[PDB]
Amino acid sequence: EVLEVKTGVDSITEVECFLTPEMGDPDEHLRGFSKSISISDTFESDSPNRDMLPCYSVARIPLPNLILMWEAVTLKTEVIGVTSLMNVHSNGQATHDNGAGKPVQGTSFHFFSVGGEALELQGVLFNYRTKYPDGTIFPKNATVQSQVMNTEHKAYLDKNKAYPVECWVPDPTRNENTRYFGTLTGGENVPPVLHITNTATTVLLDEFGVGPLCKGDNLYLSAVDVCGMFTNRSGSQQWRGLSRYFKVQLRKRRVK
Amino acid sequence: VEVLEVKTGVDSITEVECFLTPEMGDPDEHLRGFSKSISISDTFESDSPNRDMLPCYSVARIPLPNLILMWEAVTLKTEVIGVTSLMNVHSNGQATHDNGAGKPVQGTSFHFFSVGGEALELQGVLFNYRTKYPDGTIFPKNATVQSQVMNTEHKAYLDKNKAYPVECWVPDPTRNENTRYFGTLTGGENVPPVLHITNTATTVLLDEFGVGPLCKGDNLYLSAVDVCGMFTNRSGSQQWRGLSRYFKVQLRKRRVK
Amino acid sequence: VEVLEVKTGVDSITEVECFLTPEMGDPDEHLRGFSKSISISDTFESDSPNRDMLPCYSVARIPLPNLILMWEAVTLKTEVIGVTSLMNVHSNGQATHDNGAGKPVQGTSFHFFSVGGEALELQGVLFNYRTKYPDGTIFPKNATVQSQVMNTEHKAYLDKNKAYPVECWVPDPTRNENTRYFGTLTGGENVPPVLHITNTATTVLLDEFGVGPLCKGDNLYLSAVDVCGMFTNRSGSQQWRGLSRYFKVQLRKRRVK
Amino acid sequence: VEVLEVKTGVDSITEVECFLTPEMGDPDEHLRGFSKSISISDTFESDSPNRDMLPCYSVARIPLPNLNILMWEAVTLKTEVIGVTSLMNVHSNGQATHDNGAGKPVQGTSFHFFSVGGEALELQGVLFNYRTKYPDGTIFPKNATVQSQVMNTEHKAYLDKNKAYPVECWVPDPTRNENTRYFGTLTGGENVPPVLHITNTATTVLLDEFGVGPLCKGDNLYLSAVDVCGMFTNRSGSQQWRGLSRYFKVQLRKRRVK
Amino acid sequence: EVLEVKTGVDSITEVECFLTPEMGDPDEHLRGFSKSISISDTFESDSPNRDMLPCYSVARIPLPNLILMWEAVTLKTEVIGVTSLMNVHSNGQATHDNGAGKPVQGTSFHFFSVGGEALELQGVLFNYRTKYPDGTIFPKNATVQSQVMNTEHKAYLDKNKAYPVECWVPDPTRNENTRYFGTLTGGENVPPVLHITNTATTVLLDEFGVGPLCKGDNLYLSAVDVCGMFTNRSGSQQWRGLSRYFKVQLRKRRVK
Ligand SMILES: CC(=O)N[C@H]1[C@H](O[C@@H]2[C@H](O[C@]3(C(=O)O)C[C@H](O)[C@@H](NC(C)=O)[C@H]([C@H](O)[C@H](O)CO)O3)[C@@H](O)[C@H](O[C@H]3[C@H](O)[C@@H](O)[C@H](O)O[C@@H]3CO)O[C@@H]2CO)O[C@H](CO)[C@H](O)[C@@H]1O
Ligand SMILES: CC(=O)N[C@H]1[C@H](O[C@@H]2[C@H](O[C@]3(C(=O)O)C[C@H](O)[C@@H](NC(C)=O)[C@H]([C@H](O)[C@H](O)CO)O3)[C@@H](O)[C@H](O[C@H]3[C@H](O)[C@@H](O)[C@H](O)O[C@@H]3CO)O[C@@H]2CO)O[C@H](CO)[C@H](O)[C@@H]1O
Ligand SMILES: CC(=O)N[C@H]1[C@H](O[C@@H]2[C@H](O[C@]3(C(=O)O)C[C@H](O)[C@@H](NC(C)=O)[C@H]([C@H](O)[C@H](O)CO)O3)[C@@H](O)[C@H](O[C@H]3[C@H](O)[C@@H](O)[C@H](O)O[C@@H]3CO)O[C@@H]2CO)O[C@H](CO)[C@H](O)[C@@H]1O
Ligand SMILES: [K+]
Ligand SMILES: [K+]
Repeated sequence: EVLEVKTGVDSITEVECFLTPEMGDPDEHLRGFSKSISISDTFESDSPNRDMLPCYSVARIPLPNLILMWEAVTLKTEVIGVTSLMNVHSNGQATHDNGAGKPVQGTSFHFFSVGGEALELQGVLFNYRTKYPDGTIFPKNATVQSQVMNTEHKAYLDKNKAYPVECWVPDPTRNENTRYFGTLTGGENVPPVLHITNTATTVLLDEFGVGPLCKGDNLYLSAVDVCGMFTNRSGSQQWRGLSRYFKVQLRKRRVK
Repeated sequence: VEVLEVKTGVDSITEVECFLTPEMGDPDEHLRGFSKSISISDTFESDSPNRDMLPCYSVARIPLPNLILMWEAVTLKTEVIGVTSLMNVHSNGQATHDNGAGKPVQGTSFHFFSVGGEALELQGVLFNYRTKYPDGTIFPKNATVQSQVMNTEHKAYLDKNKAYPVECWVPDPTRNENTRYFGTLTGGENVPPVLHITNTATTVLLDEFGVGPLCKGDNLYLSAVDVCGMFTNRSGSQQWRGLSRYFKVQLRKRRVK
Repeated sequence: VEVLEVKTGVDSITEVECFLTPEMGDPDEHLRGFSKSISISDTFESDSPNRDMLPCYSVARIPLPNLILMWEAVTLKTEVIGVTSLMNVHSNGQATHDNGAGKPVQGTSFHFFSVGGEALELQGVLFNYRTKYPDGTIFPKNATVQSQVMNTEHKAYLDKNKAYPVECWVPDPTRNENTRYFGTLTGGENVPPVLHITNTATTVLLDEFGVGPLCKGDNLYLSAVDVCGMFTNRSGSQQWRGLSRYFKVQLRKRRVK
Repeated sequence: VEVLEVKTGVDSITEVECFLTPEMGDPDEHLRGFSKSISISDTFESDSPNRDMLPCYSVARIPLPNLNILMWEAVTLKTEVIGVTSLMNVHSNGQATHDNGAGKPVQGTSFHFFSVGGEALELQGVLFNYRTKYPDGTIFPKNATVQSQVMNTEHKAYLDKNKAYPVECWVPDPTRNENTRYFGTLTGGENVPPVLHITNTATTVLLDEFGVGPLCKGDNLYLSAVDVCGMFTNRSGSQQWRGLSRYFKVQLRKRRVK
Repeated sequence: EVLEVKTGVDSITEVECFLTPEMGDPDEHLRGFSKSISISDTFESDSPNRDMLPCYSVARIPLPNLILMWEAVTLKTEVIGVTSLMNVHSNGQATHDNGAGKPVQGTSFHFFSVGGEALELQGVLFNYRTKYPDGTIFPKNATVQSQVMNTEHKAYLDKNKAYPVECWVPDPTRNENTRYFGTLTGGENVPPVLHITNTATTVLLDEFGVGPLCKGDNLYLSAVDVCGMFTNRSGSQQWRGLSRYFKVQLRKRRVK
């Protein structure tokens, strides 16, 4: 039972923050990057290393202590540091003799969500015989059915650099108290197209005029921004990610 | 059917929520969601695809609470489930270049869904009328050369799962008054998958007179195809890859004469 | 014609529903919907395409119930039929790479459709004015070098099937006041077909005064081209591939003076 | 000009309908609508294009019915590229895309542009290379300096002559052109696919934010266009710009001014 | 406190100008171009020369002297000289035997902002061990966190030919008194798509009907228009940039 919005200057608040990407971080110098990608010798023997697997990012932001609950109404968001992908001089692979370095490009996933509780995930596997590595949280008791839909694979995005992007998507059968948005663009030569502006707002209210309601006075923000792959001079390839800005406006709502 | 007023009251609305799994061919016990690798006939007349090489339409007939009243489908939420699985570029695929990652799934895609109060109605069109379609599939019969453009003999109902090959059949635009259907074919061998997910998008199913699909016999028919492209193995062989599709439909009771 | 009021009543509306088959050249009895394989001339002056290598505009003149009143075309639903046929990549096609699937139909496409109350009016434009067009086609006559940009002598009516080559003719934008036309040329050898289907989309045919095409002599004219791209067989030779188009047009009776 | 009321009555409106042919270079008597094959200089400083290799802006000055204070005001535009299907000729001395394949279609860099004004389009010069030597018979930025590569305000002109103003040297001057409406798109890159739409159902409104269209001085309407569709590649691999004509239909009304 | 707009003939003014691009200008003939791009031998040794680094452009425009403040209400903007990119004959690299020169293409960044004070920047680095050259203003005290987000890297776009595009982006946590817009399109074969028209206006008012308010009677305009790279006959590549036109309409606003 959602009742009226509380008004007055005291009745609104704002959360502003950035979520850093979690791409694998193969050493102390390579934050924002994965380990170079290797290919298994057989389909059955797919065994990716942990630092080769991008993961979902999540932040739980505490809100002013308040029945009233904070209701998330609007979102401004964007990728931070888009211009960094213009570095084409840092030991990349030349496009042709005497040319500049190939820029970051190829398969991308750009995703963000705002909820009054953890994002709910459903597991789907490209290859059910993939061995996922220690330190990740992955679909357990995988069967061949996991390659299309196995409803045993349910989880909460409740830990950082744990949930690999390739294993998990938002569960469309749940997430009633979250709003999520994502685009996968696959293909080795796909160009990054990244828009920035401080003039665009997303409205988080549902068709009944109600936004995510924050349980325990916590706001859940989640993101993935795999921008593509950086190709080294040797030809080896690493995922490259960027941080995402969130600004969320909230208001006090009475509930029964 | 004269369509009359909508019922109101708590008893008068219901919701259907489910997923349709893809039917890409499943050539062995480990390859659900994939087809057999594609081979090419030496002539048009010798084209004889194996069944497990042919993606088919998916369909589910969903029973509704028993009810003259009929359930009317009013809105749809839908999306492709598992889009991020296509980021697996390390599972014995074909390197894009020396020391590179594996080619991701790409190329010819067909993304399609329908919601109706009866089975989707189909019209057959053949790329090559001399293609010999395999046992266990339901395909256009008595094909002639006119079947390559339009033969009105090829009518059917999407009334069985794992049966109707995608490449032979399309929604019949001369029929389907009681269904709403939506699809996109993006052809070309290097086409990138572009797959959007969100829980904030709704499609309204009402027609221009405010009437949605009316569920004959209290059954709702959901249909889908989501061929996302092809996976390329190290050897260079290629297999179709598909994903499941989520459907959430809202229905209301409607009186008819 | 001064346009006056619309007639009302059950008897005042009618519908046309049909399909137009493509006319790609049909080089033999097995290849309806295809052109002859494409060959290239040695020089501009020796360009000499055979008839079965030239796609042509499709047209149907549909008689309407005999009626001063005139039938007025108000709305259109239209759709390319057989889009999924283009997923046959196993039928004598050139492999994309060693051990890969066959190439899908792709490259240059023209998708076009028109609805009118008289024949579509055409203007001739030639890529190369010295092209010798074949017997059995209707093509710009007395061509000059000016015909490569605009020669106002080249006027015609789309009044016959398998006759007017797509490459020679376009809708005349200086005329066609009693027709609504819509077309897209997408050029390039690797262009991917993007073909959308749905039964939920309507095009309104009314002009800015609220008047649709008015059907002279109680005839409705539908025209189409759907060259989807080229099919490449295993030898590398290429052929245009086209598909049928569905039309459904709603009409009403309009009084004129 | 204080703009006052619009005149009404059967006599108060008129239409202009015409087409502008492209001016691509026309290297011989058989190649109207094409440029000369494109060649490339051996050094940056020695860039020296032939006249017949340079596409130019097209312009028409259209006399309107005599008014005299009343002026013709341009209110709406329908426009269309004429002959889009000609680009389906892939059998006329083209380079085959692969062994036994069809000819490569026209593709690559394009510029599609049109304007409607009550006076000549005003141009600003910008040079890719200020040391480019532009040929006799063209009108081009004079006294070019290195600043001409980004913005040299000396390079002002009117589009007042055909086969004269090379497309690559000139753009509409956004600091002027208040009595003109202009629209254009450059799509660059050697494999760019032409995407050419045609319909007789699309109208562009020419009124500004105050409800005032271009006012035609001396009762003349100015139409300008460029439609470089891409390049045609012949059997030898050499490449020529290909252009097409553009249709204009403009509706005008009588407006009183003080 | 923002109060009423002033009316009357004299209560409005316009600013019209162009900002020239700053791509690096490696010699006296190459305004609008960068130095040819070279690639470091190792990731760690990335050290771009100054004239190889495009920078943000900025102009501070004095307004009629005026509490009342000038409020920016509308913008028209356009890239100037788009057709110059049709020069495919000036010692470029033929796309194939006997073919024309490859046009300007590949990675682009088109960006513009209008503010009543300097654009505020946040630093993000592709490679934190990049040695940025003397004469540029770059993120100082870089750590591996600077590859994703280091909140120490704050600056104002207060100088021309100084702030490298690849190091800096607008700071979404600040910039309340500016409206900014940008698009990064990455990839070496990306085609430039450049539209021009004098019929398009952007409204600069925020959700409360308030545009940027010009402190000290100064209007701040900023831009980047890296259109892509030109490829020379040898294969060497140089960034190519173009000027940007700005027209801004302002009105007088009373504030307390
Ligand atoms: C070419 C090669 O050996 N590749 C190994 C890789 O080895 C590391 C490094 O290679 C590169 C690469 O993959 O090309 C160099 C590149 O600049 C790096 N890029 C970035 C953005 O950091 C990447 C990257 O760090 C990794 O791919 C991340 O996974 O690495 C080699 O040049 C380096 O060679 C050293 C020799 O090992 C050493 O004996 C000799 O004395 O000195 C050279 C130079 O220091 O070794 C690096 C490994 O420590 O390593 C990855 C996974 O770790 C794979 O094994 C590649 O196959
Ligand atoms: C290269 C080849 O022989 N291809 C056959 C295919 O043979 C199977 C397998 O090949 C692959 C492939 O096509 O590259 C390996 C790949 O990882 C698999 N991918 C996935 C996602 O499962 C595919 C896939 O399973 C099939 O293409 C689905 O149709 O298969 C071969 O490497 C394997 O080789 C065996 C030899 O034949 C055998 O002599 C030797 O003793 O052992 C090796 C290793 O097992 O055989 C596989 C099964 O036959 O088979 C398909 C059947 O449609 C086609 O004939 C391909 O042309
Ligand atoms: C091929 C080469 O040496 N490249 C050097 C570059 O040398 C300069 C110039 O090369 C070019 C180039 O291809 O990079 C020619 C090109 O047309 C120029 N393009 C433009 C748009 O100006 C570019 C450009 O100016 C620079 O790349 C900017 O960074 O330069 C050479 O042709 C030229 O060679 C001279 C010899 O030095 C001289 O011994 C010989 O007798 O005469 C020739 C011709 O004058 O030298 C130019 C350097 O002054 O220089 C850049 C560094 O700026 C890099 O080192 C490239 O790798
Ligand atoms: K006319
Ligand atoms: K001005």
